[PDB]
Amino acid sequence: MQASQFSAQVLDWYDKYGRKTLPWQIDKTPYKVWLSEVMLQQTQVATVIPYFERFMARFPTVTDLANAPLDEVLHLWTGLGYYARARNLHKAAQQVATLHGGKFPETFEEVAALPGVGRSTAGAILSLSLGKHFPILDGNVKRVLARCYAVSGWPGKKEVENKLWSLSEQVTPAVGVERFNQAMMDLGAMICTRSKPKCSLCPLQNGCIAAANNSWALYPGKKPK
Amino acid sequence: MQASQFSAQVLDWYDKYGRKTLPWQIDKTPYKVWLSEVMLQQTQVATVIPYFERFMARFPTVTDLANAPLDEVLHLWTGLGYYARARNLHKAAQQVATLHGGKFPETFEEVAALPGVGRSTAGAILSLSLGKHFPILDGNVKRVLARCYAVSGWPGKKEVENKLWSLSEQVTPAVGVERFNQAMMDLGAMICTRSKPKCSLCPLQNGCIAAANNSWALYPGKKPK
Ligand code: SF4
Ligand code: SF4
Repeated sequence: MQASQFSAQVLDWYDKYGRKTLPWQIDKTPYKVWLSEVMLQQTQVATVIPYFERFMARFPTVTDLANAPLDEVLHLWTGLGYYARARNLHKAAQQVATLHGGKFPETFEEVAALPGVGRSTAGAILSLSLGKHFPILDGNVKRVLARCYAVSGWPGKKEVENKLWSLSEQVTPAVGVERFNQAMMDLGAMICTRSKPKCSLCPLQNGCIAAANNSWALYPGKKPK
Repeated sequence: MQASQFSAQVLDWYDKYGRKTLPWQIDKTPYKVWLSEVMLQQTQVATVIPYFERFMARFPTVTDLANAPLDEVLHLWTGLGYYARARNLHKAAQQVATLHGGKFPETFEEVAALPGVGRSTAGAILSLSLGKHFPILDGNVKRVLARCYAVSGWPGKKEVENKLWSLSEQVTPAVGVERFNQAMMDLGAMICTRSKPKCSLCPLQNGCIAAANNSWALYPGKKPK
């Protein structure tokens, strides 16, 4: 499957099966996408949705979040777990208020420099909210690409991570990047699941090596020892 | 648990756990709620969402739906199953165009007279879209009320159905009815499930007879024979 076929297939699927009615998909902005990405990274969507809504109501802009006392932020976070995310969230908001005039930055290096934001989260923020042409590589994406392309290694190894980023870059289009990147996360979350993926429901099933060999359990590699 | 406590508990739960970002909860109208109720009645939400979106895009108003050829309606329905719903949908749209000037009716008797719309669907349409004070009684609601109140009988029997409607009427508030009725369906769909309900996550657990006796399997009564 040529990379142009991969993204065409994924975009066609997203058109007919995607949903873009999550609250961080309505009236999308860099702030909303960042907030949602941080919440989602160690929490399931069903649980995040009411927290997202409460945070957007209490903190309509990144400057409101920055000016709030940290204890109020932690209190609103209560129940999401992994509170280093909340502490980095608040620091990042403060850095946006201080360094960027309260306007969430729209260029990659400035986004990636925020506390709590890595390369994938920065490309997610800018691709999903502004259609900028960046690939992503969260756990969902890693599982889809590692299965399709038979990446055996543990992504905790630098060369394996690098191989996965190269594959992501290869399949990520510029045209329709916001749809493609949302679709890849939705696929990884709902279809290409950690256990017993639903390959018959997958738009990649015709080219996926794991599907061909019923070998999804091999990919990605797990932590060796 | 007094009925005023029941609806207070449910409304408090909905406030903190509800989500009102489904596409038929945004910019709600009688048309949108009707369409979604018909689709949902024999189809799971995950499957309905892309169909709802396609129907709203193709048919922004009930008059567009009425003027479309039936074959196009059936073709767009393809995959939802239970196509008598689609045939009644189109007839109902035509009856709205013909009898009600293309304005989806906002009074109970006119709504309930539409093909495909019963007493519960009519109260759902008007309560959810306009805050009118009508109770509902779909399968989700029946399961929550029958468990809470130990209604042993099969709701296919008229007296049992009547008992369930009386209970629904008793707990349904006027203030906050749109939230209460959405919350009761969400509870029945996600928490008070047909199998192994999640009672520890349920706002009624402190007064529910089924929870008290771990006897949810008895309620509602199943079809005798
Ligand atoms: S075909 Fe199966 S293993 Fe391959 S990407 Fe799709 S869901 Fe995953
Ligand atoms: S407590 Fe359990 S059985 Fe009772 S209404 Fe709630 S989920 Fe259903």
